[PDB]
Amino acid sequence: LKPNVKEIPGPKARKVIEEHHKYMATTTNDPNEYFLVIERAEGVYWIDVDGNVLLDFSSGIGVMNVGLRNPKVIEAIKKQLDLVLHAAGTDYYNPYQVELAKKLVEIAPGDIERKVFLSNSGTEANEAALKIAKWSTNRKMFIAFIGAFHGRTHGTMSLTASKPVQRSRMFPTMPGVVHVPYPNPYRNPWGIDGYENPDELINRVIDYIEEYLFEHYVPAEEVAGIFFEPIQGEGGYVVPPKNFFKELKKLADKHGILLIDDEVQMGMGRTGRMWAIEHFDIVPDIVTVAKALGGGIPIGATIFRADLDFGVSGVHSNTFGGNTVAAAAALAVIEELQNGLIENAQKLEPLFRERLEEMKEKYEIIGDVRGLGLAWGVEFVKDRKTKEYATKERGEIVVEALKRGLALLGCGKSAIRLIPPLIISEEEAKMGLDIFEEAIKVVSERHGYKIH
Amino acid sequence: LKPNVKEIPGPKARKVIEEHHKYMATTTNDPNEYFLVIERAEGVYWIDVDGNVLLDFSSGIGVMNVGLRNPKVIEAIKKQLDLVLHAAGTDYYNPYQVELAKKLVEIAPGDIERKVFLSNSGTEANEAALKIAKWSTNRKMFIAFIGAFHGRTHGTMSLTASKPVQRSRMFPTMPGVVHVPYPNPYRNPWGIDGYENPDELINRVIDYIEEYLFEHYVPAEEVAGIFFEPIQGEGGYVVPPKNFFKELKKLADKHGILLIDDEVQMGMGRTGRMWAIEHFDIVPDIVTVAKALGGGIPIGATIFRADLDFGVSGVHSNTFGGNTVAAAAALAVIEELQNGLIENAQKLEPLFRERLEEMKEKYEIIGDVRGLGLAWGVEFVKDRKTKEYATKERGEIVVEALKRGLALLGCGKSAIRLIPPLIISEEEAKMGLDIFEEAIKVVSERHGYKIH
Amino acid sequence: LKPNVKEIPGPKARKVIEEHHKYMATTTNDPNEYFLVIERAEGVYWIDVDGNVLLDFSSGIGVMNVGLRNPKVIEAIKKQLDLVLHAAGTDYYNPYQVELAKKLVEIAPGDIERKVFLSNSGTEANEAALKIAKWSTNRKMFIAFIGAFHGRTHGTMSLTASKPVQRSRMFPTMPGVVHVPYPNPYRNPWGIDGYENPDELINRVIDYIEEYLFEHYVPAEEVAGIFFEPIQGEGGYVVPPKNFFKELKKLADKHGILLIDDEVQMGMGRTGRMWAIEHFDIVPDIVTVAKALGGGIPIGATIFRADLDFGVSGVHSNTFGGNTVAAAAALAVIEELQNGLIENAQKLEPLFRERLEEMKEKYEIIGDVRGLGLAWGVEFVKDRKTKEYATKERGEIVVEALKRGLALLGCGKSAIRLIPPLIISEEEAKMGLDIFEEAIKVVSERHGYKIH
Amino acid sequence: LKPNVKEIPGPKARKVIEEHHKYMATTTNDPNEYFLVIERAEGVYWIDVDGNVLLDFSSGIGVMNVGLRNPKVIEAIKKQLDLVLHAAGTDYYNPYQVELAKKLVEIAPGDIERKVFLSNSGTEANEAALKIAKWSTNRKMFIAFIGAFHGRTHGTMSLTASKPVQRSRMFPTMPGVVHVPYPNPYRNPWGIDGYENPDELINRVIDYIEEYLFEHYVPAEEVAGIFFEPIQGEGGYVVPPKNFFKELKKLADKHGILLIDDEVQMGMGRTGRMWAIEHFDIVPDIVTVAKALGGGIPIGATIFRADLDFGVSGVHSNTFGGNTVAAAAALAVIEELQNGLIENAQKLEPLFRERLEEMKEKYEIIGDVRGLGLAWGVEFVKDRKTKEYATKERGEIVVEALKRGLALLGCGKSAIRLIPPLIISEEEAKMGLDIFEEAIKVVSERHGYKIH
Repeated sequence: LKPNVKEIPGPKARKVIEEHHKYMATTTNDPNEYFLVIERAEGVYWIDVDGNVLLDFSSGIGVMNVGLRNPKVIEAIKKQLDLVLHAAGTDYYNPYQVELAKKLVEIAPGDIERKVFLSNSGTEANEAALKIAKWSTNRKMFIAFIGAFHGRTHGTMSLTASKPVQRSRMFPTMPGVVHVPYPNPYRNPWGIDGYENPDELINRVIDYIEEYLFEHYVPAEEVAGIFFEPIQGEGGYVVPPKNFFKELKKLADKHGILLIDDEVQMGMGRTGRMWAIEHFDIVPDIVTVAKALGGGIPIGATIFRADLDFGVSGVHSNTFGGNTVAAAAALAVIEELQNGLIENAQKLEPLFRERLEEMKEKYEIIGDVRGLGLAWGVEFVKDRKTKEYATKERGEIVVEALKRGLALLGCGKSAIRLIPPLIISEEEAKMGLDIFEEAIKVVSERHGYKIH
Repeated sequence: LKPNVKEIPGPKARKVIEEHHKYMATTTNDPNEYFLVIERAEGVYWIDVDGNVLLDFSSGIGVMNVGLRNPKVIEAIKKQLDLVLHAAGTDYYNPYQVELAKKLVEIAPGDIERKVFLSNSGTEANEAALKIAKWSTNRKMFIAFIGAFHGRTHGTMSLTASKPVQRSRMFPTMPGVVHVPYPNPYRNPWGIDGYENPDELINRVIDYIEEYLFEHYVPAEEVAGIFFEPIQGEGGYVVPPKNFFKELKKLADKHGILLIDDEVQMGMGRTGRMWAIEHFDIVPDIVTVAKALGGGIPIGATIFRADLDFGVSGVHSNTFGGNTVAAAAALAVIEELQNGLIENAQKLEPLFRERLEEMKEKYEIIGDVRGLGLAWGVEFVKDRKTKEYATKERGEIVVEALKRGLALLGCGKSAIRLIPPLIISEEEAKMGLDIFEEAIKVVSERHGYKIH
Repeated sequence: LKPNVKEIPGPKARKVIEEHHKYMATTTNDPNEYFLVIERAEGVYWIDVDGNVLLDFSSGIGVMNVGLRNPKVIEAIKKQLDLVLHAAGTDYYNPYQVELAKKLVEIAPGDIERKVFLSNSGTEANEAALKIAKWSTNRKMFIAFIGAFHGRTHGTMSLTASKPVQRSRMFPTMPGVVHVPYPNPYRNPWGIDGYENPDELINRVIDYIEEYLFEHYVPAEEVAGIFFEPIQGEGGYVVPPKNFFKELKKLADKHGILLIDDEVQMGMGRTGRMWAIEHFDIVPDIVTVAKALGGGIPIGATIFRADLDFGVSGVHSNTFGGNTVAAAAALAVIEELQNGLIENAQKLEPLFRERLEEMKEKYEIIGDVRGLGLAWGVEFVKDRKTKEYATKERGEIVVEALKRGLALLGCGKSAIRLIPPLIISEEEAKMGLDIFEEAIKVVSERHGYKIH
Repeated sequence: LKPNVKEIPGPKARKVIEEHHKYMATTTNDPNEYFLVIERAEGVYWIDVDGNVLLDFSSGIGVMNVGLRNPKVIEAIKKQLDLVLHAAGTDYYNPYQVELAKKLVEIAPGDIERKVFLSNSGTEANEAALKIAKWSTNRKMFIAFIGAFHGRTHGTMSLTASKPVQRSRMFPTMPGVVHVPYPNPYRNPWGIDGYENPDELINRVIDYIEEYLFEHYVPAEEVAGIFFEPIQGEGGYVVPPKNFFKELKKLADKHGILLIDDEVQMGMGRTGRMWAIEHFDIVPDIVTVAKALGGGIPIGATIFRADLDFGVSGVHSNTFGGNTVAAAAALAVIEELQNGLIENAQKLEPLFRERLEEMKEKYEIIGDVRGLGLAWGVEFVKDRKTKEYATKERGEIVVEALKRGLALLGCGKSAIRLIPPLIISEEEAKMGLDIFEEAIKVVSERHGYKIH
């Protein structure tokens, strides 16, 4: 298999797209930007319904970290299908969900005692985090960051702050969430270069919380938790300053506020550590994961300090949680991660950094490149001084990449994420970065952007 | 396989219960009443880790309608694993999710224009229903029923009204839900026998909404939707009067309010119709489904009147929704239902009615029996005039059933649900009803309850 | 002065109504039913701008309990104007507000430790009650009664449940209020005659809270307070069963819930006791008062169990609270009440009961009469079996009373309140009851209602 | 009369303070900082219960703009007491409330058609503004500013953002308020000198709303209104840049958002214009006033664009609104304001500016002086570079002033407000500024602050 695209979308793809629009809700599908109609997957390739072959740099939005169709994950699922599928893990018991809980407790950040709540999704894992934090603290308010994405349910919509259309006509959602700026080193209310001056940006965000919220309208003692992504995903793959979370933990500990680390997109080895927060040297009270954990089977998990447990039965539960097929898949994923795929993320990190910095020196349309392991963001701007979003150009680059056999996703208002499966070879990665660069070159030339 | 239980919980069972308590969150697991530790499943039998064989009357909380390990569902899953598992359903397209959407549109109650939103669970499907209703009506309030169960997320916790421990320290959840009594023919605020006098009970519930809420404190024009279960599940397998939903639809239509039918537990053929609402002769605006739809794989669906669609992209979505493994499982489940299992539930209905009415005549501890198809509730009371809940005895009946090779689940404060897989044979059904009867007889003898 | 009305509204009255519509907000003013345009007041008489003289049975919505222009109140005001008007009650100190606080502590129902918070209105006094209850219990939910009226601010609009137009487009107000039926002996969801069967109605209301709310969706331990009117005012002058509050206090005490008695309309001697709650033999934790307390000057008070006090400075306050003019007026009002006016309301009670029961025997249009002291409600129905509201006829009776020199106010959907100043003589009371009776007779004749 | 203080608090004052603490709620009284116990008032002097005579620079928190005991206001009240006090302005009509509404409409900012809602307080006037804005726009969200004070009721507590103790244990209040930084030229998150660089500060605040709220988590189309003080009162007498409100109005008009101008503290001539907003050249949709309007009698008013009126009766009302005694007082206040007191504010403005800038040059403890007309703020800091709040020193200066016969109030964390009655003479004003300067000198010398 190699990148190989003729007409896209081809005739079979256009039929599926039309039927999708007829039968399915209007969501985030884009027939104009994301006309990829997947029939099968093999290693790091999609094969579309018209037989187009595309190298994958999206991992299906950071889910297929272990490969699009990993054989160790498939064999574990098949073995589990021969035994049992659903055992009602929240009314009855089974050993499968317990084996996964023990492993998640073992791989959690830091050396503190943990327990686990299993669910079906990242939004469920984050709703469970809200409940655990309210029950255990008996406090009801939360702080979250502008640009954050935590899910689309009534509790998590209040945490989420990436695009206002996510909230359209939904007010009221769960009351009690206040938002402050993320320490985004490229874009922040202070105009601070957070790469050159990380401490000044860290200090402005901490001071915003302490001086602007705590000293005026948010009683610090009534805040149950601070929700954060360790790198903002949907908000643009924004990597905050290395010392930010240590300072945030000082502020949280002073007031008895929990730290809730959303790893739904950046966990399961994406950043060359099991948990992205491992790069920032703090131990969060709660960690949420989903997506990649199940290697293609829906699963969520909420990993928490053991003393935060619900003190009485019946406060929280679900039906499908501890699904035995998801559990089997997840144990296989974690084994693949610990035995080679995380090391692969570490090995390819310098290739991404080197190639994306080379691209930033050459192509004026690139405002910023940022990343860790195999999580990279490239943000496009109309002018490097104004940092005006190049939204149209960003969309055109995604389309020019797809026409050349590379599947990319947008993030934020004018960025692209590069998140190839962790099984990707050095050669496959170079092939993708080459296609990406050709897409940037074409859209630059079209619009008269400087090429140096 | 036949029912065959020695020591339960056995040594291997005791060790998994101990480990589950150590690593997992406190949810609804009961070491004293639900010590069933499942290792595998065959036909309608659970095989525990100690080799105990139990006839299943639980369907794993109404998920395993097509059987505990259905070969056609498993074949569809293994075939889909050879193609692709996750294809980012909401960013990219795939024909598997569209084929499920087309089938769900077709099988929806009534014959009106429908679209479908796919998710990962019942609570997600109900959260999607709230969002669709708010967006489409531009109204924010909802009416739900006392005794309701709709899920445990911030939106659905406001709808749910079954046990207050479900809400412990969770306030505030989503604002704008008002609750009114369900037309529970055995227990209601008017003391109406709603079996003998269904119309009186219907009129009291409708009059409570119209006179008590609309004429005083709930502006009818600001209500987006009335959420209901066509039979209350977690609240006790409570079957409302046949004409109730026709009267509720007349009220809703007068004020432009949506009817939202939660079929998460009672749908997918459980009542001898594809949808339980079919017994009530109305066409709901929104239908929510999960559990049995995925035949053991996590899936949810929200089927809605097509003109309610979200006008704009990005108001709702998810990562896992449209999961191709869950879509293949669901198409296989629906084919199994339509090719004999729904007819089997209709055929077995009169056996359940006859045997449970015989048990009510004989065992004074039985206050009420009720059901449709293969959904039955038996409620236990200390006295038939006071209807004081026999909660202790209810748990003992479940325990004795287990000791005799029958897996049962409690519902409400003192009821048991009988929900065997729809593939159960007449002989397997008679065997489980005989075991149920022995468990009632044993606990009646033990406590001095009359046996007539 | 005697009742003496020619053309009403006269020319000067019509011009003020026109100007009011031009410059003022649309509130509850009625040009067709309440065309009384007051220029001055003397004793128990209103003198309109056209020189029409009307006997007052309105007390200006229960504010003018001590008379429309009480000389002792006016002398206290003029004396205070020679000293100081406003002294910033909550930043600086002044002896006038403290002397009122000491008197309110003394006259509070029962003999427990009390403190007082002073404000400017009923709605402010009830908002203060919510804050005191939330702070002191650290609980956030409240129970209120259908038909309640507690004010029109964001906190009190959640408590109020009288007319839905009070809440039109206001959602969301303060979250956490749940409503249950009032023990209205004439109209309740059980169809109980609560005059003949008070205990049955009490038990249905208590059982609705305990079984329907506490056992299903309202955690009893999270409820700060139950708000009630001892007689519902705006909701129809509805007098509950004598033993109701004793039963409500037993329920509240079992769960550590505060009882909050709203005396804004029924206090300051209106029922022939200083507080209406005195007829029910309980001691509320919080009592709210306004209206008659200031004898025509804006004032509110929240009298509370002293250990509920705010622990820290700055949780609540206001600018105008403790206003020295309002404090002088209030001390004068209380002295007038204690020196004969409360005794006068007790003396006139049997005259009102006798004459209204005679009117009920004679005029079929009267569905119900009810009252205590000088607080009476008369509810008009189209038919005594259906109890359909006679809303049109109710308004016509008010209009005909006005044409004959009696000022009346509607309450609820089809009732009239009789609330004459407490200084009214037996002869003035007989005169107003005779006019009321003629207005009922005229509107009965006009519409063909039976007269027995 | 002249400043004349012996012992303060003296023996009569200490008795009142002790009784206040025994009988009254814990609010914002300070026996340590504000031991002023007022017995009477004469011109611009308080006379305390021990006969101490103090020049007033507090106007009783900006209420006594027309003098502590104005004879024209007292004569109008007395004349009204001879006619009627309360006429139930929201059920019946009277000419007195209508005369005040017409005048308020005439003196409103700009030349647009207005209507008026009368209430009893500033918090009531602002709750009415919330209701008018929700009803008329059918939108439910609001923006307010950090440092803002709009009142302590459930709706206005959500708008208020000055001290967190104001909200302690009150969550949830009315949902839907988001807060952004005020363009405070001395203290802001950007470190901008808003005196030297006003446009840069204006632009940061506008960009915070547009880029940080509108482009991320607040749908601009769902915002009913932006609440602002034209000068923040309780937050420190912060005067924003002259062009800020013009830019805010551009943003509001683009999105159909109302501008709500809270003049409760800065209106009724305080700033040398009837309305403080008149200095900033915009016409707000709604203006709220209270305090000073009634010259010592409780009153509130909400003045709004006439097309925002409630389209149906019964949405909003009160009992005491249109109180005839308050209305008489208010017309007298406005006549005094238009015929000499506003001109006096204009005449004394340069004296305050000159004396306070002289004090800032001499006393290093002064960080900032700011003001308009007879509204002045002086902020004290421990160091002019850190701007660390000198809270203790600020309290000591208030006490040293009181000991020398000047009544001052604190504002913000370390500021003092100078708000003498608008009748103050040039000589009286110089006497006050001299005492203030002596208090600053004493506290400077005590703590070793530089005197230049």
